[PDB]
Amino acid sequence: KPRIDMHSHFFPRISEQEAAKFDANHAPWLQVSAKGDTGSIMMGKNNFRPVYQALWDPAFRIEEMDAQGVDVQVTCATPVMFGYTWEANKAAQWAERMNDFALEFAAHNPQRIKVLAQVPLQDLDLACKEASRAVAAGHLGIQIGNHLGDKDLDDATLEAFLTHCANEDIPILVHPWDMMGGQRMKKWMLPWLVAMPAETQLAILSLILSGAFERIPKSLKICFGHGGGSFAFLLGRVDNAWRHRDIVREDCPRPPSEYVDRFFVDSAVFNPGALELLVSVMGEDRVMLGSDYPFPLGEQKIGGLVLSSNLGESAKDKIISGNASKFFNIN
Amino acid sequence: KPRIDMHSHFFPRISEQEAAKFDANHAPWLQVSAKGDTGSIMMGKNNFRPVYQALWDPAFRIEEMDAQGVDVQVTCATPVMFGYTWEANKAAQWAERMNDFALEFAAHNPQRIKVLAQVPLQDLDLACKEASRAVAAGHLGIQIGNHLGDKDLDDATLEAFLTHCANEDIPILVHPWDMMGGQRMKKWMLPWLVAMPAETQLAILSLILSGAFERIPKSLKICFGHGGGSFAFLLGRVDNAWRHRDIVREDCPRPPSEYVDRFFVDSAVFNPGALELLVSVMGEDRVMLGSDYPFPLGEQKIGGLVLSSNLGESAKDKIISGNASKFFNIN
Ligand SMILES: O=C(O)c1cc(-c2ccc(F)cc2F)ccc1O
Ligand SMILES: [Zn+2]
Repeated sequence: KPRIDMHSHFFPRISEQEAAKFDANHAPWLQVSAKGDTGSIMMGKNNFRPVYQALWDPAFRIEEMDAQGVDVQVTCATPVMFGYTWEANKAAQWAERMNDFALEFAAHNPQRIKVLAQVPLQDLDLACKEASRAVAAGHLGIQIGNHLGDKDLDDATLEAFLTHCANEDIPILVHPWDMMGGQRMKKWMLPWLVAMPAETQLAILSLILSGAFERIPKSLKICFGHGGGSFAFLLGRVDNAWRHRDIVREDCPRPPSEYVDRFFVDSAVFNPGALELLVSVMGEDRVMLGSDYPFPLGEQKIGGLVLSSNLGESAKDKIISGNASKFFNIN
Repeated sequence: KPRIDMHSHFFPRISEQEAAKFDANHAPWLQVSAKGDTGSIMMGKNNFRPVYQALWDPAFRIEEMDAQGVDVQVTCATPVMFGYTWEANKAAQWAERMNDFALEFAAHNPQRIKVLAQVPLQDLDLACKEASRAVAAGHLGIQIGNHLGDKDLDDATLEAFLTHCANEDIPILVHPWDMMGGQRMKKWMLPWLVAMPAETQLAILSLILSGAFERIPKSLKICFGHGGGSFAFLLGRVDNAWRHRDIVREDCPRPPSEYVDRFFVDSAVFNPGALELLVSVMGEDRVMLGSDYPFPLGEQKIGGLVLSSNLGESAKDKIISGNASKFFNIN
């Protein structure tokens, strides 16, 4: 019974240039002190997010994992690195460099630090090419943002990407990014509190109600972050609309709630009643412990909510380790 | 045990000429078909939306209330009537006209049909004086939309309006409308399944995280539709951000979940487990039966989810009737 944290992020140790050989204004880089504990992600010479040392330092992170009791942590790019709005070839070179950084990071201890890759998702060919390349090099899967502008997961290019990954047994973690709401949610981190769970819910519903799950091979292993946003709580309203409105059944021939056997979520819902509902909707085999480490909006005592819950011990063990080791092929 | 449905809408018998008194191009009017069972909302000469008889005909609505077992229904404007983007004086005159149409609609059976008023929310002084005028004239409260373009409920103008209504014991219903993310949600009722719960959550959180609930007198009676949207499920994630980031705390001087004593929600969450969670979060005193009627009835039952639940019979009575009688002052 290891403990696997399958939701965490890292940021590479990349110079101001290097980073400017791709873009001054938009390719991010890492500015670090001599004090060492402190650093910032820089865009050009702007700032952006001060960052904790465990975001970039694998040795420092291993100490934190020991204190938290985490045996293995899956980690992957922070969304600022995605580069989805870039010229496709530049973005594919970026992705390759980023995925090499990730393996370098995990090389500090590959038995305990696993990595997921990013892909140049705005170009299907380059995206599939990089997915297979990165997995052949030791990534256990791919992490993508959930949409490309107005194209959600039901978009043909995105469905085709999931189908490539399914056909090569490449697991997918879907992360919300580029949040809806435009000019509205500008204070108190409302984007993270409102738009992000809606982004994830939209991604799941897009796959379900478009019939995408009818087209995508059952072999796809896909997991959505942050418990799947509000998906589980709003499922009853979805199922009701499907039963009583033929326009909700136009492309989806089964009740939406039956498609929970096609994806996974992590457990980061931050509430005991929420977790129980979530497990009740997804089943104990489809929730995996994830923490959003090392970000402040993550779970501070990793696995605290699952271990202190009232679920059976078989359930707890699946969530903290059994499911993710099967999902990602970890021993 | 008067079964009360406190969440429903209507649209009046507005002729083209009546609407041309305000805006020949943008004031909506109702073109009832010659057969009388369907109609169109119109703007000028253009067809805007097809509508069903129950929307405009109070006598037919009584028929459906009887079939459904609803003894009293609270109704108020459908959002196309709001007029928030209009010049302020025109919008105030329109609001008074609409609020008169509502009283005329309720006059068909005022024991069983109660109404709430609309206000020209784009002008503080005009909005509060119409609020007082309409409540004196017989309205039991106000229904506002949840946002005015990019201005959410934390906007000073809107906070001030709620304070006015708190101070005069004018209850308030918040109806989500003009949904975010529209260019992405054009099939399968996604605006109502995804954007609408988010809109409601955003409205609750904008009052909390801005500290508006701290400055708004506790006398305010305010209710959010559709169970509060995803608010109750995502509250843990909100608390775990308030704990851990200063900027989530800058204007909210207590943990967000402590404000669940400051508002109400209707019971529309379409799922027993989701309802239990909702009552667990809000308490049996702050959930009110509300259906968003008119909708095609079919096999569905207003209040069926609540009555068939496992809550205390005492709790059901509060949800079915007790809470709305106290909230709106009905006997
Ligand atoms: O505490 C914060 O400010 C915070 C920040 C992030 C975050 C940081 C950097 C980045 F490129 C993207 C992010 F979502 C993610 C979560 C979070 O809580
Ligand atoms: Zn994350």
